[PDB]
Amino acid sequence: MRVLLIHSDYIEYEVKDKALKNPEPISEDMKRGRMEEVLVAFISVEKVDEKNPEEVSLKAIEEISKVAEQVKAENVFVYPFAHLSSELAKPSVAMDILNRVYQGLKERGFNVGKAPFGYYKAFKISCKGHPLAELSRTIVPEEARV
Amino acid sequence: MRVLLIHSDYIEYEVKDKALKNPEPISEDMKRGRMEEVLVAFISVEKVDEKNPEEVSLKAIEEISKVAEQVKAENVFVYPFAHLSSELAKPSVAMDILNRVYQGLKERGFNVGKAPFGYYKAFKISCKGHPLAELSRTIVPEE
Ligand SMILES: NCC(=O)N[C@H]1[C@@H](O)[C@H](n2cnc3c(N)ncnc32)O[C@@H]1CO
Ligand SMILES: NCC(=O)N[C@H]1[C@@H](O)[C@H](n2cnc3c(N)ncnc32)O[C@@H]1CO
Repeated sequence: MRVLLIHSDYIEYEVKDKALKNPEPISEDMKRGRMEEVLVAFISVEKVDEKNPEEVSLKAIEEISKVAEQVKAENVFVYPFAHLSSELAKPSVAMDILNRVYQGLKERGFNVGKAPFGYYKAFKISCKGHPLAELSRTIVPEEARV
Repeated sequence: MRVLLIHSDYIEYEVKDKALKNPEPISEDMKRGRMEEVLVAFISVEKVDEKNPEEVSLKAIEEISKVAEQVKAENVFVYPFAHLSSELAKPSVAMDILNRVYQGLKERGFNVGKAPFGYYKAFKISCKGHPLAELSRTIVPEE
């Protein structure tokens, strides 16, 4: 898994075309979204991750929760972004993992938004440009699931 | 070299704190920028790249031009972004490659802009949400 964390003034998106044969079904309310004061997590689920979806999910939750706490962000936004890596996991695995991360972060008490998986989106972001405003992590499973 | 290409309505930046001991010397004018209708090229120069700075520059220039032509962008903005990779080049090498990338795209007739190197920067970008508007590439020498 590759994660790119952008501490932002806002994040907005507009659902445009479908980018997969199997996109996440979406409601009308999900076509557009916007969130202010927000740790935006751009995430590519990698092929390596398919080995243990739960381990990398847990690890992504912990890691992102920590950057949010040291930048004082109460809002986090999970943003599917296949473009952060070259050895990409299969959509279905990626969709699963992005949800566990998302739900994982909600369970921690944060205010979490998400953009729909499987679509091209217009997006706006405004990076704060602090030392801690731009961070990346590579998170891989250390051992296969049971 | 990792390259992330974002066809945007605009790109806008503001230099904040220095992120290296020796950041690229810049003018006051260079402290803020903006460019519109722009292919934005976020680039991380990687350690592997040090083996052939000219070869990697060349295929980066060619690759970025190709997308710029597909996307119909006349404006290209070169945006140094270390966080596209964890396996980075040394700053001196990173700047050499970025300079070549800049001048190579300037050579070809694009309206080319850059952000200052060695700094933390606040930035704004609006991605057009088109199929071709987000593209990434790994570009690595083969001596
Ligand atoms: N809006 C820019 C975009 O990235 N669109 C992506 C993601 O929404 C999603 N996607 C597919 N595979 C993956 C993956 N392995 N990891 C993360 N997302 C994925 O499917 C789209 C087409 O690849
Ligand atoms: N956006 C904010 C930022 O990334 N700031 C980075 C880059 O401008 C630059 N930098 C250093 N090394 C590299 C490299 N190998 N490739 C690209 N840029 C580099 O130095 C800053 C601190 O690492």
